[PDB]
Amino acid sequence: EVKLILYHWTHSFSSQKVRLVIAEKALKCEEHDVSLPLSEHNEPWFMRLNSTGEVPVLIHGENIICEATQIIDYLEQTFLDERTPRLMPDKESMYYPRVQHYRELLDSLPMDAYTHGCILHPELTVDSMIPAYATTRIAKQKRLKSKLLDHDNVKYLKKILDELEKVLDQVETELQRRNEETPEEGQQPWLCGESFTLADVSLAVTLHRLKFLGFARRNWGNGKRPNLETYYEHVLKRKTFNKVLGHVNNILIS
Amino acid sequence: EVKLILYHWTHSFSSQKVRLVIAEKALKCEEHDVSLPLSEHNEPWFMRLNEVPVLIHGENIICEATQIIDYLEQTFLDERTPRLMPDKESMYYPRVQHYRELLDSLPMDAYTHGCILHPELTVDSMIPAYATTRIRSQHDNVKYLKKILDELEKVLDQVETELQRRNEEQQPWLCGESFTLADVSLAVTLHRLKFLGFARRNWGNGKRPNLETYYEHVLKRKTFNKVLGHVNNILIS
Repeated sequence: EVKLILYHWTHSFSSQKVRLVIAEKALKCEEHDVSLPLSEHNEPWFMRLNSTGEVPVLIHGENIICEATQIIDYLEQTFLDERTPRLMPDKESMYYPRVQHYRELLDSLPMDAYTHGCILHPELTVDSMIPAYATTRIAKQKRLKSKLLDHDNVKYLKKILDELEKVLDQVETELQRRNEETPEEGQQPWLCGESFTLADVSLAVTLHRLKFLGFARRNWGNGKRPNLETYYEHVLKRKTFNKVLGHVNNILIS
Repeated sequence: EVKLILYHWTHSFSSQKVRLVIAEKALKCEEHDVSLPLSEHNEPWFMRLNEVPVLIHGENIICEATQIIDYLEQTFLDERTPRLMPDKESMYYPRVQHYRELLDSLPMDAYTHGCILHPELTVDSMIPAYATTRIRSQHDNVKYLKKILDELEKVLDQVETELQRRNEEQQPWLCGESFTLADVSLAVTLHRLKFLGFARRNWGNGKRPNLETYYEHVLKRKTFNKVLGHVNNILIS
């Protein structure tokens, strides 16, 4: 009866998680991309990534919910019709702690800082999908001030990239357990078991954004984290992921 | 042609502050009250007071009252548009910001629950008595409420003296001659206190007479009356 209304920036990381959850739950939503093809400074979305989409908002009848995690929690709790896929196991399920654990672990990642780091310090990326010209966009004194900021911001970026690796280690091990427990003839499982969950939305969208930023090759591929690599390949083939997010890394598409 | 869009609950304290700023700044806004006259439990708005408005303006999405209001002040700088804050370097800025922050720190949520839970502490509450009997069958139903009311007295103490300076020095407002964001915070605060039955305990009959005079001036202001004239009326959904 009451309409679902979503205001969002299509390319923002948060909007991607929200819109994928909506698609995975088969919900009808009136979605408003408020982002402009070209800004006041005639920039396209991939030159404005630090400007950032930030905060989507859902309106559902009399409820107003801002921010990705809060919106996703509202959706999972509100749409309980039996036709509606659930992205979370029942709170009494023996699988619930595992799913909740990886959901919070992935949602704790500082994605905004990775993106800012990508643009400010592209020498730490490999095959970033953002053009190099987005990066380009008393004298000893201020010189020294900015030298120090640069030193400080690189130590921060390096610290959180190491933390990302430790998180992706736990994920790789978890996916090894799924690999071990699944026959090569069976349908491939997701992160926490056979059903696609909220932890999968977070992991999937995180990996796709790491790819975009150029922090994929340091973290999987070429023999590194092969289960994670296979997972990402599985993600890209998922019909829902492709329908919702198939073009979001494509800078040719406004 | 950027549209200004507001989703809000009319009777929500935070929405009232936002909508009054919009009118004081003469901004055109597409306002959507999402509240329903009756809940699933057939409660009316005055039973559901325990919200988060959101502005959409072109590409910007702003949640919560204070952020929406700061966004409005920073963005609509056309010279025709009244300003509600003086200037970040002006010497009047720190005074306004201080009272804005002081008022905005009040736990309105606690007072409204307390009004309903412990109506013996109210005088002429506008909430029907049967709300007590329903809420009291089933956040903090404790005597601590009197301490939050005493703390309120101290904030209203501070306001009364600030008003005392203004008249000694057209009627002034709290912080000088022009209507500011601190007046917004104060006017909506007083009006809600009136609604809850905590006006007579805090002003009137010789108590805090500058505050009484201030509240009466607020009620006559065209913008306030046009936007908030009915919000204390339980006959109106």
